[PDB]
Amino acid sequence: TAIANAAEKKAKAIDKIIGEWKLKVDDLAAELDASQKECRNYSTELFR
Amino acid sequence: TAIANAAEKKAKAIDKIIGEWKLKVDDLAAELDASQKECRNYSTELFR
Repeated sequence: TAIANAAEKKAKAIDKIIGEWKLKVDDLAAELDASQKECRNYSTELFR
Repeated sequence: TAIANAAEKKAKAIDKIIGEWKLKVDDLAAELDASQKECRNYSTELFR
């Protein structure tokens, strides 16, 4: 029983921290394809 | 011994599933600043 009470108290705590890094990946995805646009939009000019 | 082995099977999962993010941010961070670096080094050559 003691391993179970040691489990769920740190378990059911840590899911609330999980939701932040779900958002942070959803955050830092946006700067990627921004730069991926900001990359090729310059090369399509600089080659031109 | 049902619940105790059932608890850790969830508990060991979220122990690694945050690590499945805690590479993914640092992978995307190492991808971004590397990809933004070539994004700038073009953009100098537009100017000159």
